[PDB]
Amino acid sequence: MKLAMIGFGQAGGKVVDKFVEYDRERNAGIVRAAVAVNSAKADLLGLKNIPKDQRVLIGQSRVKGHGVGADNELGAEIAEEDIDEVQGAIDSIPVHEVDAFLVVSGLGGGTGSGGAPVLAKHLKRIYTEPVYGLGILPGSDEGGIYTLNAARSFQTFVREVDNLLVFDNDAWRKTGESVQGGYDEINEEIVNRFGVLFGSVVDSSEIINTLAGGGVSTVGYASEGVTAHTTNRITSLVRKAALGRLTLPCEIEGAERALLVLAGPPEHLNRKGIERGRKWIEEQTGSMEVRGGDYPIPGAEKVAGVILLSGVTNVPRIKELQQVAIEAQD
Ligand SMILES: Nc1nc2c(ncn2[C@@H]2O[C@H](COP(=O)(O)OP(=O)(O)O)[C@@H](O)[C@H]2O)c(=O)[nH]1
Repeated sequence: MKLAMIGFGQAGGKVVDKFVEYDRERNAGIVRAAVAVNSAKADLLGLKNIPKDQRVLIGQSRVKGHGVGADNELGAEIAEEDIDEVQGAIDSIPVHEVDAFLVVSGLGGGTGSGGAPVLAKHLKRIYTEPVYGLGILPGSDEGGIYTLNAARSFQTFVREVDNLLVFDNDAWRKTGESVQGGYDEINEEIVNRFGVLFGSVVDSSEIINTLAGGGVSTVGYASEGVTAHTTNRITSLVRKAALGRLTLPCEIEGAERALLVLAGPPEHLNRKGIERGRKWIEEQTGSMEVRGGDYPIPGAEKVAGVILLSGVTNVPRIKELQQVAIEAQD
């Protein structure tokens, strides 16, 4: 699937940057365009893979290149005031050549938290391709203000995209490590999962149709190196992905639609594993629709299974954020 990726804020920027590197290393053809938007000048300079002409500094009149800290209200205001700066950069993207936009951002801060939903709304207003969000939730160790920002940002972001894919840092914390060291490993985990998803063969239509019901999505993932053997290995990965740690933890029962993706060398893929996998996923989810296919990749030394679950509900983490936002209103 061909994406226009826009990273918003420091986290969104680093994730999109890594996505570009991943896509390039594997010749995956995923990141057709990459743009980074920030109010902190130093953050944009630190990027490695996003073209300098696609790094947009906004809010100069308000924060003079110094960021908005964790003031997401100000983040939303600068995104609204300076949306034409962002559009300036987007105008260089060959939009006719993309299947969808993806707006990537941490929700706990200020620039991305406030600006990502503003951008998503702007994009849906002028383009007709789907606009998805990838929202990254904060660690519970960061502090109450970051949780509150995320709660408020989530409420708005989910309403402005066609679907909000979620990755929760709190479920993926790396304990013994430095903050930045933790983010480097987390960003690898993020890109390996969504990179496999966006990479009979699964086409973009199947992804778009899986996401079309809107709301929140979560991704399961398992991988391993290296006819019954093939089938059983596949069904095992499917189980490991469904029961393993999700990008956003939740009960998978009640998901609206599911998509199974198997990626690997053709000789270690077959139809039977995928068909059994789809039935098993339906048993575990009760999903309305369960699609499944593969990404044949010659020369690959790993097989990876990804399950995309769209329209998940009764998610404790989401119910927490809603409660957090509601209390702060009152
Ligand atoms: N996965 C990931 N999350 C990050 C990273 N950096 C920051 N975060 C998370 O993103 C939130 C916003 O931080 P940041 O993007 O720097 O703030 P912003 O630039 O004001 O939007 C933080 O509260 C963290 O939860 C990163 O490199 N990777």
